[PDB]
Amino acid sequence: HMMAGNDSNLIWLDLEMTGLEPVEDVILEIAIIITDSELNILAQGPIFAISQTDDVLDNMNPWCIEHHGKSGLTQRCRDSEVSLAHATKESLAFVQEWVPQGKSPMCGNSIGQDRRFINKYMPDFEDHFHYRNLDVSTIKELAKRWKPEVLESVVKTGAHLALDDIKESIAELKVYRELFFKL
Amino acid sequence: HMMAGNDSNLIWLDLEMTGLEPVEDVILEIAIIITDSELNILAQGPIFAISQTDDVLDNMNPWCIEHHGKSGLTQRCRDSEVSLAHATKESLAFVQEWVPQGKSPMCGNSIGQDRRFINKYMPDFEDHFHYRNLDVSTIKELAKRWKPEVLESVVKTGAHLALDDIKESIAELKVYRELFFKL
Ligand SMILES: O=c1ccn([C@@H]2O[C@H](COP(=O)(O)O)[C@@H](O)[C@H]2O)c(=O)[nH]1
Ligand SMILES: O=c1ccn([C@@H]2O[C@H](COP(=O)(O)O)[C@@H](O)[C@H]2O)c(=O)[nH]1
Ligand SMILES: O=c1ccn([C@@H]2O[C@H](COP(=O)(O)O)[C@@H](O)[C@H]2O)c(=O)[nH]1
Ligand SMILES: O=c1ccn([C@@H]2O[C@H](COP(=O)(O)O)[C@@H](O)[C@H]2O)c(=O)[nH]1
Ligand SMILES: [Mn+2]
Ligand SMILES: [Mn+2]
Repeated sequence: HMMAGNDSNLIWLDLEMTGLEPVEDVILEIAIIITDSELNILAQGPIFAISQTDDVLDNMNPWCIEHHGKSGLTQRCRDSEVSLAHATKESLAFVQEWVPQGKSPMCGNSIGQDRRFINKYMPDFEDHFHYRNLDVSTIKELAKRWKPEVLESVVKTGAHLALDDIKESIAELKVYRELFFKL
Repeated sequence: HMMAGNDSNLIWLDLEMTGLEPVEDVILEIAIIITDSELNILAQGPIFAISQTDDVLDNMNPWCIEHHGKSGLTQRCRDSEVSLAHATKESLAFVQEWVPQGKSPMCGNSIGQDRRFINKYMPDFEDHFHYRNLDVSTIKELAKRWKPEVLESVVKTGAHLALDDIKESIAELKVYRELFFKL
C-alpha cells in the first residue's frame, strides 16, 4: 500500500471499560482506525471485546452494567475468548504496518482517559505512539466557546461501543476541519 | 475581577516534576493562570515550588538534575517549606474563586500528562475540573499536518518553569486562534 508507512498517518482509538479508574477497572472493548493526515479512513484494525469473568462483569459501576447490558457488550465479553495480551499483539501489529514509530499521536475524544488504561494494561502498544494526544474534545471545548453553531453539524450517536465511537470522533474532527479551521 | 465566576473561564496549568513517571516521580512546581473564554489573562494563581528533601532532589532523572539545577528550581524546592497539601488547598481555593466546579477543562500543552500527576497527588484539586482536557498540543499536531506555516508565528522559549511554560501555552493558542481557526 503506497500510503502505508506515510509519516503523517494517524492512529485513532476508543476503549470501553468497567469504569473510570485504572487501579480498579479493566478494558472491555477496543477498536482502531488509521486515517491519512486529511482524515480519509485508510484501514481498520481489530475490534476486540475482551474476556472478563462474571464477577468482574457483575461488579462494574451502575452506568456500566446498564449501558454495556443494553448494547450486547457484557454478553460479548462473556462469550469472547480473546485475551488482553492477544488483543494487544493483534492491536500493535495492525497499527505498525501503517505508521512509523513515534510519529502519530493517539487520536480520539478524551483520548487521555483511554491512554491511562493503555499505559498500564497495554504498555507496548502505547510505546508505538508519539507522547502527544490529538484530542478531538479539545476542539469541541474551543468550539463551544469560539463558534458554537458549528456544534449543530456534529453527529451525536447514542451508541457506546468502540467502532461506533471512534468513527464518530473522526467525523467530528471532519466537521471542524470544514467549518472551524481556516486551511 | 469582574469576570470571576463566569462559566466559560479556562483554568490553565503547568507542573514541573522529578520525571515522566507518576508511579515514582513527584511534583516540584505548579503554576495556574485563569483566562476568559477569549484568552485574556484574568488572574495569576500563587506559584509554588513544592518542598522536597535533598534525597528527592539529588536522585531525580538526569534531565531534571540539569534543567531544574540550571533554572533555580532545585534550589527553590530546597528552601521551600511548602507541602503539597498546602499547595493543593490554596490552588483549589484560587480556582473556586474564578470558575464553577466542573466547567473548565484542564488547559495547557500535553496537559493529559500533568493530569496524571494531579490525579494521583492532588485529587481534590482535580475534582474542580471538567473531565475534559484542552490540549494546545492537539492543535499543534493538527497545524503540523494541515497548515504547518502557522508554526512560524508560534513562540517557543527555553524556560521549563511552570509560569513561563503556561504563559507560552496561552500565547501559542492565541496564535492559532488568529491564524488557524475561522472565527
Ligand atoms: O457515565 C459514564 C460514562 C462512561 N463510563 C466509562 O467510560 C468508558 C468509555 O466510555 P465511552 O467511550 O462510552 O465514552 C465506558 O466503557 C465506561 O467504563 C462511565 O463509567 N460512566
Ligand atoms: O463523567 C465522565 C464521563 C465520561 N468520561 C470519559 O470521557 C470520554 C468521553 O469523551 P467526550 O467525547 O465526552 O469528551 C470517555 O473516554 C469516558 O470514559 C469521564 O472520564 N467522566
Ligand atoms: O526531556 C524531558 C522533558 C520533560 N521531563 C519532565 O516533565 C516535566 C514537565 O515538562 P515541561 O513543562 O518542562 O515541558 C519536567 O519537570 C520533567 O520532570 C523530563 O523529565 N525530561
Ligand atoms: O520527550 C518528551 C518531551 C516532553 N514530554 C512531555 O510533554 C510536555 C511538552 O508538551 P509539548 O508542548 O511538546 O506537547 C512536557 O510537559 C512533558 O511532560 C514527553 O513526554 N517527552
Ligand atoms: Mn471513549
Ligand atoms: Mn509542561
